Amino acid sequence: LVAYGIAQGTAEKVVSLINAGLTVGSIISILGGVTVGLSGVFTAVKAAIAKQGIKKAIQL
Repeated sequence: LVAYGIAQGTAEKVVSLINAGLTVGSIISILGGVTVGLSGVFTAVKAAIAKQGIKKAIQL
């Protein structure tokens, strides 16, 4: 997220929502804006967690 472009502060917060298992659709819903774009990388990040750990997702 951070390395991609997503703010570091908001990243940690967003990651918490990912643990819910909800789809990217639920993510943008909370953003409340034209955030349509990161969804292309958010999907890949999900697998990253199980591949390593939520912590790693942050740097992403």
